Amino acid sequence: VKYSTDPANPTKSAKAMGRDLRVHFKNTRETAFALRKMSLNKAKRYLEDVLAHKQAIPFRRYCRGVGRTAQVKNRQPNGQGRWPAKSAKFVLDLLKNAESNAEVKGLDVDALYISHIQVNQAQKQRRRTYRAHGRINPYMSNPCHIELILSEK
RNA sequence: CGACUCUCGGCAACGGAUAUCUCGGCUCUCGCAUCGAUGAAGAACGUAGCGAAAUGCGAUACCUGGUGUGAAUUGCAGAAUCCGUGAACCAUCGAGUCUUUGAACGCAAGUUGCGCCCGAGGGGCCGAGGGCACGCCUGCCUGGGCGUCACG
Ligand SMILES: [K+]
Ligand SMILES: [K+]
Ligand SMILES: [K+]
Ligand SMILES: [K+]
Ligand SMILES: [Mg+2]
Ligand SMILES: [Mg+2]
Ligand SMILES: [Mg+2]
Ligand SMILES: [Mg+2]
Ligand SMILES: [Mg+2]
Repeated sequence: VKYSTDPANPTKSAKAMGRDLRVHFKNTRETAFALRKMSLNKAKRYLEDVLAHKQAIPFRRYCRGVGRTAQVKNRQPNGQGRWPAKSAKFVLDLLKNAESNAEVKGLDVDALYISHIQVNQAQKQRRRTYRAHGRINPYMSNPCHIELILSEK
């Protein structure tokens, strides 16, 4: 499989991938943006804190109508942030896959950082909703593809 | 320096255009003349070692028989067959079978409902199997009426 980015150090890097994951694309894009050059161990602790409501995820685009918390005040002075648990758990699973792929290669888990993370839109799935005056409207999910490369340096 | 918005490029997405095809369609021309009470067209239900549909067939049920060809069928498995009266999800057709219906015909019908007759075969009982609609034609049998007569 070809990712959108080459490792540039293919021997010293590990990758993980997920297609058509049933999690909101807009929520996962912000989660992926919050850990762009993060070290692997700090990324895991950050995502567990998000799961535990101790650290918020900053919502910069796709942010209209998002509350303000003060847990996100650093690196987002307006309080716009949230705690997307499903999008955090899905990324955590990918981080554990790439981590074990690195262990097979023998790269040390320490000094590993996310050199590439990407969320792309999957094909949408169809459901239905009913409206007043006998009308039917779409009721759609927005799944995503997630790509992840860990690198030593 | 960063976020946001806009923009340019590279890669990845989304989507199914374009290109090349085509056991289909459309148009034209030719030949032939063959449905049914000997039950048609249509409808239903069944039928395979594994099938729902389509295709095929009818309790002989993806087939029996004859002829032809001549070694397959296959998705899986088991059987049969090979210098042979002999394989085939083969071709073809003269021999057969052909459930419930339907013009549909004992009477009906949102009913597998309600009758009558004959009868192999084992007085009566049990029978397998089969009959019993309407209109009409020729002939036939049994009849009706002083309608027209004849003789008693
Ligand atoms: K709000
Ligand atoms: K672009
Ligand atoms: K085309
Ligand atoms: K009745
Ligand atoms: Mg509101
Ligand atoms: Mg409603
Ligand atoms: Mg209504
Ligand atoms: Mg067939
Ligand atoms: Mg009838």
